[PDB]
Amino acid sequence: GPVPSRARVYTDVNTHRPREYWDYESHVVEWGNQDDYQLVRKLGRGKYSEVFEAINITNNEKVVVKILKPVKKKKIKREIKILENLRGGPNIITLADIVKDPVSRTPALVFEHVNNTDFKQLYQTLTDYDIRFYMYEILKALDYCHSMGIMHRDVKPHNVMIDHEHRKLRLIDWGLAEFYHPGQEYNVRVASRYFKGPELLVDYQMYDYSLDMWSLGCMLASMIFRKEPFFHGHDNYDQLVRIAKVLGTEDLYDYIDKYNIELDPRFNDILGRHSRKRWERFVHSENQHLVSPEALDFLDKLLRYDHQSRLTAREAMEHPYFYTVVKDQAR
Ligand SMILES: CCC(=O)Nc1cc(Nc2cc(NC3CC3)n3ncc(C#N)c3n2)c(F)cc1N1CCC[C@H](NC)C1
Repeated sequence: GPVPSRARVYTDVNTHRPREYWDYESHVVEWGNQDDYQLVRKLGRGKYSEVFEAINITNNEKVVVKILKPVKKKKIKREIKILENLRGGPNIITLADIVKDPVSRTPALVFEHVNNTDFKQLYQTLTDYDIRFYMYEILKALDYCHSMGIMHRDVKPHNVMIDHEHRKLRLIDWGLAEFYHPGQEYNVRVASRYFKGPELLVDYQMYDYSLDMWSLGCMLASMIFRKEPFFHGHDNYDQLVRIAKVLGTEDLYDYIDKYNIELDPRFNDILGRHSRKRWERFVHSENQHLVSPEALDFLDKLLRYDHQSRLTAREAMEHPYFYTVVKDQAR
């Protein structure tokens, strides 16, 4: 079979907790009053939810309501517990309340409102410093949630809300997040395609927090190279090909070998043979002001096939790329 794997850090954190911390199916839900919230306007939809701006009529606070479509109650309980567990943590969205929508008898999660700048307009004006700053802020959230035994599993631009005016960032959408347990085999059908770690694409199920760091790598790549998304595959197979054409097939094959991964026979024809490319080839006059030796060192150490060898969020936070950010935060 496949070779087992444990997280390098925060390995046993959930084991040393009370059962109720991670055994979310046990979580009883205390419903708030649905009439405290009046829907203003629709903000977006998804396969499994519809998102609205609403006003909390009690205190006139703006709020964001995620009316869930029919999903497994298990997964509702799971998102709620994770949000409750993470409440107050750095750059983590606050779950303000939970109500039973009248026009669907469905659960609706009520969230803090972030006055978010649109990721099209923002990822164009971002200076080198801004990218470093906001990457540092994201890492605070990833390290915190990972230290609390949870993996987001859907890190990507659209799940990061940024109020540029107030230099304030919230990692949102915890609906795919899960508790890390050593030895557990997780679903690979998570995350969005351009952000899927190799482990997902080759069906290595015994993955961990390091998954989030791959996704962060993908984000960083696109920000510094001004290519959204950076690995732009047509499907899960081609996605791994896109990666392979950059990271090379040599390390991919070493990776499948190390963990004795059974590789879908599909892949055997389309992966081919590819050198690992030097990041300089993605550098052009238009983007160079964002690319630096530091940025490339940091990126290289996020984007690794072998999940065990990627930076941990805390290691990432210690990288030279953030030195000016860290000094400025202490002043
Ligand atoms: C809570 C909503 C969720 O988890 N995801 C989601 C959020 C938004 N919009 C915003 C927009 C703002 N502020 C801007 C108006 C000024 N804020 N502030 C806070 C929060 C939160 N949380 C949020 N969310 C969206 F437009 C689509 C989705 N999606 C799209 C992908 C699928 C997903 N559910 C599975 C729903």
